[PDB]
Amino acid sequence: ISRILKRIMKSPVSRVELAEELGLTKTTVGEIAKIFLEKGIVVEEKDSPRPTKSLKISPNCAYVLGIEVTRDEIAACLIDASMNILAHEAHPLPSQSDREETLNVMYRIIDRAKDMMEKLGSKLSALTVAAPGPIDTERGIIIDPRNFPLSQIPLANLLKEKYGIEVWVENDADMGAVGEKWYTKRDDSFAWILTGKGIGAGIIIDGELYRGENGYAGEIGYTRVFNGNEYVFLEDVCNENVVLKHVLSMGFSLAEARDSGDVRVKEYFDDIARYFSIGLLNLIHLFGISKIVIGGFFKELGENFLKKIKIEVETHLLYKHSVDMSFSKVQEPVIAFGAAVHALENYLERVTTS
Amino acid sequence: ISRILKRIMKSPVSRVELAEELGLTKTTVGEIAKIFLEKGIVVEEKDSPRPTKSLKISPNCAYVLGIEVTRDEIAACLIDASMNILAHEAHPLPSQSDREETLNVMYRIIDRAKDMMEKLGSKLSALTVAAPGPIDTERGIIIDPRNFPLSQIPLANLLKEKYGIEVWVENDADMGAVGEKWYTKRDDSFAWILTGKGIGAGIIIDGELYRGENGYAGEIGYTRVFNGNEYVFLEDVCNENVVLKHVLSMGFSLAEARDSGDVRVKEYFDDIARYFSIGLLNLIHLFGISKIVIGGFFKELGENFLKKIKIEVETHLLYKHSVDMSFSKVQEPVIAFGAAVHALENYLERVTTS
Ligand SMILES: [K+]
Ligand SMILES: [K+]
Repeated sequence: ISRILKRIMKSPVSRVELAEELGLTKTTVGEIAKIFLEKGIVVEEKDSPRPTKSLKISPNCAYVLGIEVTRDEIAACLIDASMNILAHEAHPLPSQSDREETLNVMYRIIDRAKDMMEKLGSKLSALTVAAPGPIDTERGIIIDPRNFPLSQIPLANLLKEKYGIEVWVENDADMGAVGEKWYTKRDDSFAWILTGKGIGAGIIIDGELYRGENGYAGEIGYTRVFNGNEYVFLEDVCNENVVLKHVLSMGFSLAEARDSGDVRVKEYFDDIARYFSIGLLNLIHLFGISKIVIGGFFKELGENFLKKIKIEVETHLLYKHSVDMSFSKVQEPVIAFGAAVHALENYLERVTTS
Repeated sequence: ISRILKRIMKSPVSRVELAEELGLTKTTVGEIAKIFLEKGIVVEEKDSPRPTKSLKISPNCAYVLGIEVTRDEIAACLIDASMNILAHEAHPLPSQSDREETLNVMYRIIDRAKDMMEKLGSKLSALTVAAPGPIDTERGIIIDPRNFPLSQIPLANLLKEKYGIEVWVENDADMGAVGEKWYTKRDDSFAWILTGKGIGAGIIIDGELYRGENGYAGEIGYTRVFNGNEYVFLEDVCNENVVLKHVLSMGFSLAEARDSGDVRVKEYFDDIARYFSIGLLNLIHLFGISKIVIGGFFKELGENFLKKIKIEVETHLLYKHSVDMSFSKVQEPVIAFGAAVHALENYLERVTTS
C-alpha cells in the first residue's frame, strides 16, 4: 500500500520525515513522490525558517462535496484538497418528505456544486453522503429499517450514474467524528456523540475511524433504559423532539426553561443526563476510552448540563480515573464537513491507484 | 519492527510467503531469518508434498508459564515454544485467603514449574499472571478496587525479583480470548465472555487483542440492570455463587434443576439469559461484532440456555442479521493457557530485540 498520502494530508512533511516516521527506503518514497508530484496532487516547497523541502497536498487537485441528510434538512459542504471550505449550505425539507421529494432537494444541491466548480473552470470530483443508522458502506445503501425516505435504495449507484463521479455513503455520527479529527488536528482516541433527532457515536481510535462488521458501530441509541413504567431506547428519551414537546407541557421557550430557575427543569435535565450517561458508560467501559465529545442539540443545554453528565459518569465509573467530557465547538456543518473530507481521502486514494 | 515472528508463530511459513504476504525485501527477510535461525528460535525444513523450505518456531527455545488467579483457586499452564502443554495444574485456596496465603500458593506453583524445567536440563524463561478486573499492564499491578488479596501490589516486580524471569500481568477474560484465538487457530473477530465468580469480555479484532487506555476493555460486568426493586450490576446477577445459592432456595443439585422440568427453573434461567443479553447487545451494538464465545460457569447450563440467549439477542438486534453464539470447547485451563501464550509472544519478542 501507500498512504504516505494519509500523512501528507495530516500535515506538510519531507521525504526524510516520511521514510523515518513511516519506515521505507529513500528511493521508494523518492519514486512515489515523483508520481504524486507529477499528478498535481502534491507540491514541494522550502520551509519557513542547511535548507529543506516539504510535501504538501495541492489544493487544486480535488474538489469534493460532503452531504448530511436529516429528516428535516439536507446540508452540504464543498471543499478543496487542502480541505478549505469553499461553500456550505442547507436546504430544509417539507413536513414528511417522499423518496422523490427528498431526492429532488439532494439533486438540487449536487447540481449547485457541480455547476459552481464548472463555472470556475474545474469540476466536482466526488461525493460522500452522510446518513443516520446502519449503512452498507460497500454497496452504498442506507439499511436503516426506521422510516427514512432513502432506506433500501441503491443511493450511491443512482448518484454515480446520474453524475459520473465517485460516491460513498457513510454513518452520520462516524462522519461527525471524522469532522472533529480533522478540524481539531487530533490523532488520539475519542467518541463523537451525535444528539438531536437521533443519538449515536462515532468512534475514533489512534486517529482512524472504527468500523463494525455489519454496517454499524457505537450505536448507543439502542441502549435499554427503564423509565419507571416500561423499557425504552435511549434514542427515544434524548430525541430533540421528545424533549421540546415535553417542555411544551412544562409551560416553558426552548431555552428559557433553564433561565426559569425551576427545580422541575433541573430534575428533568438531570433525568436525561442520567440516561445519557448510561450510554456513555457503556462506551467507556467497553471501548476503554477516556475522551468524549458531544455535538448537536445537547450543546444548547450548556455547561450546566455537561457538569451533570460529567458527575453521573465520575460516580459510576469502574474505578477512579480521569474522563474528559466536552462539547464540539466546530462551526457548522460538522457532519457535512467530515463527509467531505472522507470523500477527499477516498478520491485521492482511488486516483493514485491507477 | 519485525513480527514476522508473529506470523511464524501463526503457522509454518516460507521466506517467499513472508516477503509477499507481509511485504518486504527477499534480502530483509533473508537476514532476519539468519538471526532467528541462528538464535535457535526458528528452524527450516522441507515441506511434506520443485521443492521448498518453511520456517517453524523451535519448541526448545522457550518454556513459559501462564497462571490464572481466582478467589477460590489458582491454575497454571506450562508450555514450550510450539505452545504444546507440558503440564497443567490447579491448587485450591482456603476460604478467604490472605495476601500472604494466596502468594504462598502462587510461589509454590512457580517453584514447581521452575524446578520441573531445571530437572529436564532447561529453564522457565517467563510468566504471565491472569487476574480479574482492571490492570496496570505496563507496571504489572492489579488495580481492581474490589476486595482481592492481590490488589494494589507490585506483583510483576516482586515476582521478577524473586525469580529472575520476565513477568506480565493481564486481564483474565482477555487471556481467555487469547486462549481461544490460538487453540482454535482463528484470526477473525469475536468476544470471549468469562462467566462464573466474575463476568467480563475479552475482545479480539482481526486476530489481535483489543486494549483500552485505562487498563480495561469489554467490561460488561458493570452493565446497569434493573431487577424490579433496585439497580444492580450484571456481575451481581450472573455470579456463579448468587445462582447456586438461589437454587438452594429453589430446593434443587446444581444441575438437577433443569432435569427437574420445573417452569420455575425455566423462568429463572430466562431471567438470567435476558440480563446477560443486555450486556451482549451492548458489545454487539458498540463494537459491531457478530461472533460471541462463552466460557466458564455458563457451559454447565447447556444448549437449552444458549438457545434462550440466542433468541433474546436476535429479538433486540438493531436489524435482522446473523449472530453466532457459542460455548467454548477448549479443554481447561483455557485462561492459564492464553496467559502462557501471551508470555511466549512477549518473551520471544523481547529476546529477538537484543
Ligand atoms: K456509528
Ligand atoms: K477485558
